[PDB]
Amino acid sequence: MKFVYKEEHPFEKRRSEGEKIRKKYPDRVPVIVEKAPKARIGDLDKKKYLVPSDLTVGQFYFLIRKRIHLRAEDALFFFVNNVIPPTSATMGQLYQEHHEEDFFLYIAYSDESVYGL
Ligand code: NI
Repeated sequence: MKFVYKEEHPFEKRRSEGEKIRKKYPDRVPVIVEKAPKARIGDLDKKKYLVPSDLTVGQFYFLIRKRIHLRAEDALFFFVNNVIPPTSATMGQLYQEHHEEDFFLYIAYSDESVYGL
């Protein structure tokens, strides 16, 4: 999916920020989270997060659900390179496998699970 953040910040600047954050705070992972445009749910308040590497995907799901006022009963899916990661993965593992070359991890969220964004 295209991210508004990538459209509005040039690569070299994103990179410079990502590198710096990872050098300075090696136990944090910088993430950009955006809603798939057609998804008919709540938009996100904050798009940039610096999370603990040992935070789980399930925990981050709980945080984002709670920011957009969704309960366990509402569909919400995270997509990273079009893969929906397991709740047991840590954000640090996700970052290591799937960070972009600007040193940020990109998560797209939607209410549909089957199709790539
Ligand atoms: Ni609120």
